[PDB]
Amino acid sequence: PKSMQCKVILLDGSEYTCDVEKRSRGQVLFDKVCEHLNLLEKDYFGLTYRDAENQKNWLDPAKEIKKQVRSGAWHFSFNVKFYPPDPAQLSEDITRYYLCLQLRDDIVSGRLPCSFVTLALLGSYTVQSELGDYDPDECGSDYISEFRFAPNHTKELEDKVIELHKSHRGMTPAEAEMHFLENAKKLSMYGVDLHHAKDSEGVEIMLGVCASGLLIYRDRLRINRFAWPKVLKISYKRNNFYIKIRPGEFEQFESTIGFKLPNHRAAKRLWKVCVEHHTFFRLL
Ligand SMILES: C(#Cc1ccccc1)CN1CCCCC1
Repeated sequence: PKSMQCKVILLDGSEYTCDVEKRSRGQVLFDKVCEHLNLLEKDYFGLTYRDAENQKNWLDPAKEIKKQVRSGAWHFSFNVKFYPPDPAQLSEDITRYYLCLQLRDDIVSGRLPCSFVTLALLGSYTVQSELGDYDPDECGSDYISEFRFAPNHTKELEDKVIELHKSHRGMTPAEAEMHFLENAKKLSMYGVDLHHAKDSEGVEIMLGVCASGLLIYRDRLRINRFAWPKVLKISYKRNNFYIKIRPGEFEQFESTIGFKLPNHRAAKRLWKVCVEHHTFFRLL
């Protein structure tokens, strides 16, 4: 039996290495990573790889790894796939812990925009979880944390983290992680997967996919939101992605909103993440 070496970037930035038989389905590797992580609530998570076009793709657990990575390296990342709208309802603290690590990266990367005060509050809960109670000894007026808190660090933000960290004395890691998630879950881009597209008139928009439904970001004004109940069906053809929307009750016919994606692959990728998120919605 011939086995391929797999390298997986974990949410703490460490690398897990294992082998799978070369015709292995994605689930085989995913099970090995989750066992390494002591993770039972596996449904929220997945592995990504980078394609020949360098786009992040989800590794489909039901398909051969080799028919997805194709010409590319067997290099993957471990990631949150379905962000729980209410993380307090997860059964295990360790689930919440990996969700916090993912969200920290969402924040530092700028995928999850955040006010100054929310960056400092989230950062203060991370410090409480990682270092425990505030200690003046490892913190003068000139202190800068090793922790990455934001896409752009300022001394003002470092000071605000320390100020809020002082208020969390006696908080356990599980408690701090739960506070982190109660704040993060409210942010308007929490759990939103963004895709570049053009509307039917050729104007550049972003489509967001999340637990609640689909968002069309025309700009900061003119955000269109379709709760999953309103979304009839979703399809792709060539470079095109089509959303059918239920009529208002007493209306005869659904509406169709069409979008142009960069290429056929970007259209199929959006379709798949939409179908996967809708099935998530129906199981809540
Ligand atoms: C959204 C949405 C949405 C809301 C209504 C219809 C379609 C999409 C994103 N938001 C993140 C914070 C928690 C609530 C869900």
